[PDB]
Amino acid sequence: HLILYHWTHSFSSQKVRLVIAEKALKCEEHDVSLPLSEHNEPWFMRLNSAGEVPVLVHGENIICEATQIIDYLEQTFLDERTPRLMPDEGSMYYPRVQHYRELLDSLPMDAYTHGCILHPELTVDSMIPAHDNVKYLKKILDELEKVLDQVETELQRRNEETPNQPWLCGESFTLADVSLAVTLHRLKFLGFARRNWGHGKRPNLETYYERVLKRKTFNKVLGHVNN
Amino acid sequence: HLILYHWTHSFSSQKVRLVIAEKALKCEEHDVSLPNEPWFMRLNSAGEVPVLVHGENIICEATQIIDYLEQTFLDERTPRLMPDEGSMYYPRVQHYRELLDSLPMDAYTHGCILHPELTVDSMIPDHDNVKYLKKILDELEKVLDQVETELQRRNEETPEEGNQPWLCGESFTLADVSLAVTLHRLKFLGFARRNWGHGKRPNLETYYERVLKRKTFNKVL
Repeated sequence: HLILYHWTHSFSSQKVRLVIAEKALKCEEHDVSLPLSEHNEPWFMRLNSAGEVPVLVHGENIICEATQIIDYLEQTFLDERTPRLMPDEGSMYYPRVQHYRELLDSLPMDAYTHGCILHPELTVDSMIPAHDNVKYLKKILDELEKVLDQVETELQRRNEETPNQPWLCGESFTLADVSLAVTLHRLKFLGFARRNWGHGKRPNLETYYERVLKRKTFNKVLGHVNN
Repeated sequence: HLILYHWTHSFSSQKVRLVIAEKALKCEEHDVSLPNEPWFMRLNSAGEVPVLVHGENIICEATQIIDYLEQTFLDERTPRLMPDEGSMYYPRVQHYRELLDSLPMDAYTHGCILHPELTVDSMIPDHDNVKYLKKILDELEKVLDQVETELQRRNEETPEEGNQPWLCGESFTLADVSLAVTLHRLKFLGFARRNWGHGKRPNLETYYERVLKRKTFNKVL
C-alpha cells in the first residue's frame, strides 16, 4: 500500500529503500531514471542531490525528501511485528544514534563523487569504468578521515562492550547504521575505500563493511547498483 | 508521460490540474484523498503538496509544478499560459498572479466553517475570533477591487466586436487560472455573494460567468 518514486543511483533514495526493507514493509518502488542510452552522460557526471529528492505516497499522505520519508516511516508504522530503526526519544541511547546519523548525513557525497571523476588519480579501485582544485578535494577527504576516525573509535567501544556481534550504536540495527552502510558502499563505488580502510587500516570499519555486505536486506536492495 | 498525485479538494491541486488541461497535456492523475471528518474540517495547505512525475523529474509544490510545465512544454502546438519575460505584459501577469496566490484561502474556509453566519450561500451541507475573519474579508474586498479595476480597463480596451478579453489580455494566463480557482472556492464557501452579484462587482461577476463556460474549467473543476 506504499508507493515510492526514486532514482536507483540516488544516495538518499538508497537510504530510504534500505529503511523500507529493514522494516519489512511491502512497497511499490518506481525507478523514474531513464536508461543510460538516452543520457549523453551518466548520472555521476551530472549529479545534483538538491534536485533529486525521492517522493513517498502512503494513502492520503504525500511526503517529499528522503529524511522526511524516513522520519514519517519511523513514526507511522508502530506495529509490534515491524522492526524499529530508532530508539525511543526518552532513552539515553537516542542522542548517540541521532548524533552519528546527523554526522553521516552531513557528509558531502556529491563533492566526493565530483572530485573522484575530476581527479581520478586519487581514487583506488574506483568502480566507475573510466572548489574544483585538487586541494579542495584533499581538504574534504581529510575531513572525511576525521569523521571516519570518530566512527572507528565508536566501533572500538562497541567491540569492548561485546564479550552476538554489535552494530555501530548498539546491538540493534539503527538509522545510523543505514546512513553509514550506504555511505561506505558509495565510497567503495568511488574508489575512496582503500585510503580510508583496508590493508590493516581502520579494521573495525573494514569488518563493519564486510558484515554489512553479508546482510540480507542490504544485499537485496544494494550490490546490484555498484555492478 | 506525466503522472500527478493530488487531492481533488486541494486548492493548489485544482490550479495545477487546470493548468495541465489548459495546456492540452495528457496526464495520469491519481486522487489520493480518502473517500471521519470532511476535508474542510481539517485544513493545512502546507501539508498537502501535490507532486508531478515527468519521466525522470519529480517536482513537489504546485507553483513549482506550474512553472516547470510552462518552461518544459515548449511545443508550438501547446498553448502558453504566461507571456515571455522579455515582454512588458509579463510584469502585469506576474503581479496579478502573485496577488491572487498570496490570499489566505485556508483562513477564509476555516472561518466560513467556524462562522456559518457570514456565508450567504455556502455549499457545505487570534485567528479564531470573528474580528479576524471580518478583517481578512475586507482585505479580500480590496484585492477584488484591484481585479475589478483591471477588468474595467479590459472592457475599455476591447471593441464592441471581437473576442472578449481576459484579466491581462486576450490570451488565457496563469493569473486567470488563479483568479478563476479563487472565485470558484469563494462561491463554494458562500463568500461569493458578499463580493459580487446583484449589481455588485459586475465586471467580476461577468468574469466568473464567463469562466464557467470554459470547457477546460468545466472539465477539471
